[PDB]
Amino acid sequence: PSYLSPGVYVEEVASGSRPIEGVGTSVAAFVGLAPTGPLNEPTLVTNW
Amino acid sequence: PSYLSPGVYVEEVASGSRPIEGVGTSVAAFVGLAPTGPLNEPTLVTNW
Repeated sequence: PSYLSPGVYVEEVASGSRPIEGVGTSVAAFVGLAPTGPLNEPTLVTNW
Repeated sequence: PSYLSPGVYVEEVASGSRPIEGVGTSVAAFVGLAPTGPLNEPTLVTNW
């Protein structure tokens, strides 16, 4: 950092812990034909 | 030094420490056109 004037400076050192988390692997995409509904749009469903 | 008369002489030896300090590198100069104000003068601004 740059110090040019008297005073009190508070800085945070980046040294620490940065945990890495997993990802969800339970999503599937089905392509098919249906009688009625949105066309060419990847709709999201979570219950019948 | 020159010693010619009796007495007490106090001298300082230059041997010591002479620290070197840094410089501030957070100054920018903008050249442009403005509606009104001083003309051809490098004004100093530090707040809107």
